[PDB]
Amino acid sequence: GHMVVEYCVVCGDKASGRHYGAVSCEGCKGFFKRSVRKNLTYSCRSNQDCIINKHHRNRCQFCRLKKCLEMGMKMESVQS
Amino acid sequence: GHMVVEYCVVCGDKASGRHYGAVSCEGCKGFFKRSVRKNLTYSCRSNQDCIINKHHRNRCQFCRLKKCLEMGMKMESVQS
Ligand SMILES: [Zn+2]
Ligand SMILES: [Zn+2]
Ligand SMILES: [Zn+2]
Ligand SMILES: [Zn+2]
Repeated sequence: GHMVVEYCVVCGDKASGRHYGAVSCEGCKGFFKRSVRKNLTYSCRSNQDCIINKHHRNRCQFCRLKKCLEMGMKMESVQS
Repeated sequence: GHMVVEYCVVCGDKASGRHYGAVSCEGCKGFFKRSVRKNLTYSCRSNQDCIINKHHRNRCQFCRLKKCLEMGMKMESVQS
């Protein structure tokens, strides 16, 4: 038999569960909820190609939100 | 000024346009059309709570069709 050990699709921290249609950590869930609810717009200081990992997840909020969307987190699942 | 860069509401792939009342990729448009036209019924092997992302979009057809409907894709907009 086997355990499936899920990693956050956005940053690679261990996930806490399924949040808005993506397997994610609490930090990325909270970041996504806040970005969607508050209609936050961000800009990447570089080439919109930043690395997102658990080290400094929030160094580039633009690229972190992009990765949420590319990894299938659903803005429309955030109740408002 | 800014660009709005739409993601498929069902899987998070880049959308190709508005199809049957939802911003969706070609794969999810085709899946929805076929599901509605052919009156396809599916069953989820798990707890009707599967993740839908671009990685293995069709791993759970039940959950993919549910997400199409939850995200506002309209069966009634599929011509017969
Ligand atoms: Zn994370
Ligand atoms: Zn960036
Ligand atoms: Zn799609
Ligand atoms: Zn399923």
